[PDB]
Amino acid sequence: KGFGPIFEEQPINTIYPEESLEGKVSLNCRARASPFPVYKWRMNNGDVDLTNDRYSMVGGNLVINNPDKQKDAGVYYCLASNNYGMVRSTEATLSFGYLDPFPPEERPEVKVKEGKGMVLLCDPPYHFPDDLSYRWLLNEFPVFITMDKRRFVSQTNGNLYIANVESSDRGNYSCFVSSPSITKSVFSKFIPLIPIPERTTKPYPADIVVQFKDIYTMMGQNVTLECFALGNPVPDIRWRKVLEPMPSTAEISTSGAVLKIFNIQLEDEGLYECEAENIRGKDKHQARIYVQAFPEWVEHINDTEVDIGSDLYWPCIATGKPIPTIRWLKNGYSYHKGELRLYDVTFENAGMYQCIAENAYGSIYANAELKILALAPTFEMNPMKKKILAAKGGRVVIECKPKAAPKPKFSWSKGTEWLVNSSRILIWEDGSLEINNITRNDGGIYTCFAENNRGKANSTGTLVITNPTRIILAPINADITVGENATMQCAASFDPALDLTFVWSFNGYVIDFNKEITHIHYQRNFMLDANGELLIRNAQLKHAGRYTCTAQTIVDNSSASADLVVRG
Amino acid sequence: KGFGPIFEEQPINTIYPEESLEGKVSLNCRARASPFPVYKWRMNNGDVDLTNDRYSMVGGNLVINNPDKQKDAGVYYCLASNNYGMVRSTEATLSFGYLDPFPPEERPEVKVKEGKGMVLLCDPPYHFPDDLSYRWLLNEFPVFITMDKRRFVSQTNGNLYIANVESSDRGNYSCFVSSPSITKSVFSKFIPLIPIPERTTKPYPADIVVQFKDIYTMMGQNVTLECFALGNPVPDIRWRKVLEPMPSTAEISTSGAVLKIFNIQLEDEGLYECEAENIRGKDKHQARIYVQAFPEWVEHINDTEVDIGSDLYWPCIATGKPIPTIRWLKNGYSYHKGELRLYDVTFENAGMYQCIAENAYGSIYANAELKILALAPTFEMNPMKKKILAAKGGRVVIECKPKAAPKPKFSWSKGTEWLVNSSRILIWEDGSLEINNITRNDGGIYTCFAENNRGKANSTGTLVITNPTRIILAPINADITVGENATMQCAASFDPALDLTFVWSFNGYVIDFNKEITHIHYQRNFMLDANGELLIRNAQLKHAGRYTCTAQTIVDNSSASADLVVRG
Ligand SMILES: *[C@@H]1O[C@H](CO)[C@@H](O[C@@H]2O[C@H](CO)[C@@H](O[C@@H]3O[C@H](CO[C@H]4O[C@H](CO)[C@@H](O)[C@H](O)[C@@H]4O)[C@@H](O)[C@H](O[C@H]4O[C@H](CO)[C@@H](O)[C@H](O)[C@@H]4O)[C@@H]3O)[C@H](O)[C@H]2NC(C)=O)[C@H](O)[C@H]1NC(C)=O
Ligand SMILES: *[C@@H]1O[C@H](CO)[C@@H](O[C@@H]2O[C@H](CO)[C@@H](O[C@@H]3O[C@H](CO[C@H]4O[C@H](CO)[C@@H](O)[C@H](O)[C@@H]4O)[C@@H](O)[C@H](O[C@H]4O[C@H](CO)[C@@H](O)[C@H](O)[C@@H]4O)[C@@H]3O)[C@H](O)[C@H]2NC(C)=O)[C@H](O)[C@H]1NC(C)=O
Ligand SMILES: *[C@@H]1O[C@H](CO)[C@@H](O[C@@H]2O[C@H](CO)[C@@H](O[C@@H]3O[C@H](CO)[C@@H](O)[C@H](O[C@H]4O[C@H](CO)[C@@H](O)[C@H](O)[C@@H]4O)[C@@H]3O)[C@H](O)[C@H]2NC(C)=O)[C@H](O)[C@H]1NC(C)=O
Ligand SMILES: *[C@@H]1O[C@H](CO)[C@@H](O[C@@H]2O[C@H](CO)[C@@H](O[C@@H]3O[C@H](CO)[C@@H](O)[C@H](O[C@H]4O[C@H](CO)[C@@H](O)[C@H](O)[C@@H]4O)[C@@H]3O)[C@H](O)[C@H]2NC(C)=O)[C@H](O)[C@H]1NC(C)=O
Ligand SMILES: *[C@@H]1O[C@H](CO)[C@@H](O[C@@H]2O[C@H](CO)[C@@H](O)[C@H](O)[C@H]2NC(C)=O)[C@H](O)[C@H]1NC(C)=O
Ligand SMILES: *[C@@H]1O[C@H](CO)[C@@H](O[C@@H]2O[C@H](CO)[C@@H](O)[C@H](O)[C@H]2NC(C)=O)[C@H](O)[C@H]1NC(C)=O
Ligand SMILES: *[C@@H]1O[C@H](CO)[C@@H](O[C@@H]2O[C@H](CO)[C@@H](O)[C@H](O)[C@H]2NC(C)=O)[C@H](O)[C@H]1NC(C)=O
Ligand SMILES: *[C@@H]1O[C@H](CO)[C@@H](O)[C@H](O)[C@H]1NC(C)=O
Ligand SMILES: *[C@@H]1O[C@H](CO)[C@@H](O)[C@H](O)[C@H]1NC(C)=O
Ligand SMILES: *[C@@H]1O[C@H](CO)[C@@H](O)[C@H](O)[C@H]1NC(C)=O
Ligand SMILES: *[C@@H]1O[C@H](CO)[C@@H](O)[C@H](O)[C@H]1NC(C)=O
Ligand SMILES: *[C@@H]1O[C@H](CO)[C@@H](O)[C@H](O)[C@H]1NC(C)=O
Repeated sequence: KGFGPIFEEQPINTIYPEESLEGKVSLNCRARASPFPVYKWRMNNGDVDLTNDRYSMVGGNLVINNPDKQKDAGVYYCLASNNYGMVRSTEATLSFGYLDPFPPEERPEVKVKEGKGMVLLCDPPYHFPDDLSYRWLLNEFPVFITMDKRRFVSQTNGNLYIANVESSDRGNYSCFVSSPSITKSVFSKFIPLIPIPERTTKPYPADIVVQFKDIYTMMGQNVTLECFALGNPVPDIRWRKVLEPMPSTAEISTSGAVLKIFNIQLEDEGLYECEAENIRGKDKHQARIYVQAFPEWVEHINDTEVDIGSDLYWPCIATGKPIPTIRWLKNGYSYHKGELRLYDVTFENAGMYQCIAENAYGSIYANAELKILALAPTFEMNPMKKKILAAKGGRVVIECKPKAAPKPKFSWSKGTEWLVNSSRILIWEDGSLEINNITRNDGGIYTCFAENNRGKANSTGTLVITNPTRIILAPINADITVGENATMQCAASFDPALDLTFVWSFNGYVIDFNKEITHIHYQRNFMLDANGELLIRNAQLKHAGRYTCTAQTIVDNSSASADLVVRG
Repeated sequence: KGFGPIFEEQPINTIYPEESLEGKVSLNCRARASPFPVYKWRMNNGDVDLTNDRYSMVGGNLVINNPDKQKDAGVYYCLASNNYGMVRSTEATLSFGYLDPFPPEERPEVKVKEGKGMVLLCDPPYHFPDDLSYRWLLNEFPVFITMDKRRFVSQTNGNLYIANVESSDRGNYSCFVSSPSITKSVFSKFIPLIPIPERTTKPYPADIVVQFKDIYTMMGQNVTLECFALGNPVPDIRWRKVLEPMPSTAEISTSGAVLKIFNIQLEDEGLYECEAENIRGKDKHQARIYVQAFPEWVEHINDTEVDIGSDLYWPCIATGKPIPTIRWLKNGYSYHKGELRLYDVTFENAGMYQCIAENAYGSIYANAELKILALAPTFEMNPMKKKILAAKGGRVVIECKPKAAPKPKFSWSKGTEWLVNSSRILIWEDGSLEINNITRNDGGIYTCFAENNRGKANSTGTLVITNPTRIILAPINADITVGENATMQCAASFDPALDLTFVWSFNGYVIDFNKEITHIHYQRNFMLDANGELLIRNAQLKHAGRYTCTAQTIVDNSSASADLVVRG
């Protein structure tokens, strides 16, 4: 009677700000067990030395003081152990956020002809996390650039694209890069932009300068595609899917340069086309969108308890767009490559088992405990039935299923005589006893013996035999016209000790007699101790058919059928 | 805009205690209507005078002062009238509870031989409500007789039956009758009972003296059956069904002399047998239990509004164990004999209609209002579609459904020319227009005119015709082995204004492309403006079959199929 280690908290991927006020980085790991568990940690698939005046432990959590990329960056995972086995936590990656300021060198001036679009390169500084948000400031820091059809800011390159340049756009433009992971924002030095005036602005055809390449995205994620063009007449951008309908969860946005898809499905895979139009010309661009899916469990493993010597199959099934591979760990070490199947299970197999399902994109863990039971045969839970009722000429099966672990051997003895396999007497291996073509000499006391490696068990039962239930008078077929009265006769013989009932069925279907419609034309008039007749009034065409009377008792049932024809 | 009278509160059967403290009896009747209703009352199928001083009116409720059996007891019902018709309330019976005290005459003494059962007659006084409860007192009023297997108290006759008489039974016995309806209790004069002692008492066989006759009871009601026998050895009573199982909601009780059935079903109909046993002999008694069911609505009528000249069918359906008869009243007077059906409805038919469903046991009312509408044809709610899309050689139907009462006449005009019934052009009577084998000359502006007895209406619409979508290159049948790559080709021609899609189906079922299983072997590949091919990888036996490519657009769809054979 114990409790294996179960993971409550597992470490997650973490990024530590380089300039954080706190000098400590903590990874969380916590587990439950009946004997208090022991926690261990591993770094880059290698053991981590304890003490050293750097690492510290806080109830299973690993704390590092003044971490340096040259020392701590990498993969950590946690191990929870006890007297019943070990369990491994999900691998967690620890990295450090990096973001330097822009170079303080002055930016050169840029002159642009009015009516000609231009591109401004942000050239962001060095950074470790690539989840950067880009904006642009005008003249002063508090000022920001509004998103229009002429002005576009790429979220990948970080550049600023102006389709049409006018005198109103003149001024100093600076880039602004923010990282939310490290919460650090920096702006570049301002670039003066001067538009040379023109009296006869020249039109330019639409040219797509911001394109979106082939993108692999996961199911359920939010995906954004960018497409932008330049030209003297403000170009219009339209999105469409190739010979297919656009996904329902699609937002073109007001600007028309960004396409957002929420909770992408497997159907959305294919080509997407962005078309830019103006008065002078037009352009088209096609891109590939591939859809993938993280591994998701179908039948995850649960704490299981099995008997000794019994073959065991654990169903571990996961589904993903790329067929995921299945792995099996035992106490934190590789054990199986998929479809774990055990034979002649013993105490050695018991422990903690972990099924991993991993594709090329993600991996999911499932933890469980396998316990082994060793028990002597006992009939306390499912004892033998005191009285069993049987009839002559009918096969009878007596169940003797005890609670035993190693699947013990079964024997049957008729009180003072031992039974063996015979023609009409059969002992199948599940423990029950079969008797065919029964006679009154068969009734008596039967004892079921179960012999096991650990102990033996004996159970007693009594079987009594009664006369079979048969039908003396069967119903006679009849033919009548519409609107006449019909009578169906049924009389049965049974054992007085047993209770007999009569059930009428029409064309293979039992009549319920609980609906008002059936009572109109059908009535049951059971009389005497064995007479069970049926009356039909105001017969109709649909009433004609097969009527079967069944005498039913607790041991067997006997049926006799007849036909009723209705003419007009 | 009017509103007919609708009943909120209806009078119920009432019993008034003869010696009540309050001297007024009130019957409640309430209805709502847009013109405030007028209330009338009827007594014993006859009008009741409003000015009698005894009677008074309180907001539609009828109050009676100092009611007397000879004058006021009987059947009352309420009538709610207005400018739109009359409605009748459910008939309510008003009766007066009656219970006089016992006669003060002394009761003679009764001597009984020990070992012989006896019967004590209550002789209850006159009473109007028959829901009497019987008990018995010994010597003093607070003392009561407990019900045992020897002592039984009938709830119908009210007598006390003693199966075995002993010396302890001597004493004075008085009957006690209570009525819950009037909450009145009275006890009779005491009867002295003296048992003559006997030595070596001889046993007597069991004789059933309390029997239960054939009983008709309604579905869902509570049924009680009484059976009791007498004899020197205290007899045991058992209840059973002849050739069927006893109802689940059956309680035999501790005494064994009363059988209780709760929420009786239609199945409980049949014979019930009571068996009394002792040492000397036994006895059996059979009785018939018949089950009935009150009328219950299936599709009761509701306030309905219909147009003029339209045939009307009123569905009024009720179900009961005895087939209920259906009657139709109009404004409180007989109108129809069942299944009311009206043709060429006019203003005269509008009013208040009452469907009654009554069997031999109960009756159910259903009140409703039938309104008739006369309206000029209008296209405000369902105007003509501004733009209609069609294809060459394809049949097209243009819907012109106005809101008009007498089903007006319809005409169609191509702007300046009137259309008539033709070979390819047919104008059916519902108002829509059908065109077959359409050509480019057919496209244009069509006007639907609706001429009615009351006014006319004109609606305008524009129908544009486009080229049909067909398949230039059809898929080619292919035969391959398992594990091979197959390509199915499909190319279509369509009108550039319309948007075209491609749908692939396998063996008459469209492929969803939303399940991970389909993506394993199927890859849909679309290119250009008309190329839509499909790729099958790692073919299996189950993949072989019929593949159909369907080019689908807003106007029509064109399909082409092919076959794929798999070997190996
Ligand atoms: C034939 O006999 C049966 C059985 O006696 C009657 O049916 C019972 O009627 C009583 C009331 O007359 C019901 O009791 C009520 O139960 C309500 C809750 O119903 C649920 O819970 C009960 C008990 O577990 C279930 O049986 C039932 O199916 C439901 O699941 C309570 O809310 C009621 O309380 C209110 O009314 C009582 C009335 O005395 C007040 O005292 C309370 O203060 C409160 O206002 C009430 O207790 C009972 O549930 C019904 N069924 C059964 C099986 O007992 C038939 O009415 C009766 N028919 C005829 C024609 O005689
Ligand atoms: C221009 O051309 C159009 C198209 O042919 C005509 O529209 C037809 O109008 C006639 C009436 O003049 C319609 O005939 C009637 O149709 C009724 C509805 O039929 C449907 O429902 C029945 C129900 O059983 C179906 O069996 C049937 O297949 C339909 O689905 C019928 O109920 C009518 O039956 C009888 O009614 C009277 C009653 O006395 C008899 O006198 C009749 O002779 C008839 O036996 C009747 O058949 C016809 O249905 C309309 N066409 C279509 C396609 O529905 C226009 O009338 C014609 N002229 C003008 C000016 O528009
Ligand atoms: C956008 O970038 C442009 C870059 O060209 C920038 O233009 C410069 O602005 C400064 C600030 O106004 C200018 O410097 C001034 O020039 C005027 C005209 O010559 C002088 O009168 C000013 O003198 C005052 O300030 C001096 C500061 O030392 C004092 O010493 C003096 O006593 C006066 O108080 C001042 O020198 C500069 O000429 C322009 N142009 C260039 C090429 O630098 C612009 O300001 C930026 N911001 C915008 C446009 O919002
Ligand atoms: C007395 O008679 C009974 C009644 O037959 C007998 O019980 C039988 O035992 C045999 C031996 O195991 C059972 O046969 C097996 O049953 C299991 C469960 O269904 C099957 O999985 C087995 O299939 C394998 O074995 C076959 C060869 O037996 C192979 O050909 C097959 O390809 C499989 O590899 C096998 O069929 C049999 O089912 C029972 N009978 C039952 C359950 O009704 C008993 O052994 C006899 N002797 C005694 C009691 O001393
Ligand atoms: C993708 O965006 C949707 C936006 O709806 C996210 O769904 C939730 O939307 C509600 C809107 O009120 C937000 O309050 C929630 O915070 C959103 N998230 C969740 C988990 O509920 C969705 O989560 C986004 N998915 C990703 C992967 O970013
Ligand atoms: C078929 O039997 C039924 C049931 O008896 C007959 O219906 C009624 O039966 C009662 C029996 O007491 C008679 O009093 C009625 O006169 C019978 N008729 C009706 C209409 O209720 C039924 O009549 C019998 N069949 C025929 C063809 O008469
Ligand atoms: C059928 O075509 C598919 C698609 O071209 C082939 O898939 C290849 O799969 C392997 C393993 O994932 C990739 O490395 C290859 O790149 C895929 N092919 C191409 C062209 O990229 C598949 O092998 C083909 N099978 C047969 C029997 O021809
Ligand atoms: C394990 O328990 C979960 C609890 O919801 C259940 O969904 C799952 O089916 C169980 N495992 C198996 C193999 O049934
Ligand atoms: C059956 O087992 C019980 C133990 O529970 C034992 O007392 C009894 O003697 C056994 N019967 C035999 C061996 O016949
Ligand atoms: C019954 O009444 C009689 C008549 O007065 C009396 O003699 C006798 O004692 C009474 N019995 C009991 C038990 O009080
Ligand atoms: C009639 O109205 C009642 C409610 O008043 C509703 O329960 C019933 O379903 C309605 N039946 C029809 C046919 O509209
Ligand atoms: C349609 O009817 C309206 C009034 O009902 C009228 O003003 C209009 O001129 C009519 N149009 C045609 C085309 O008859």
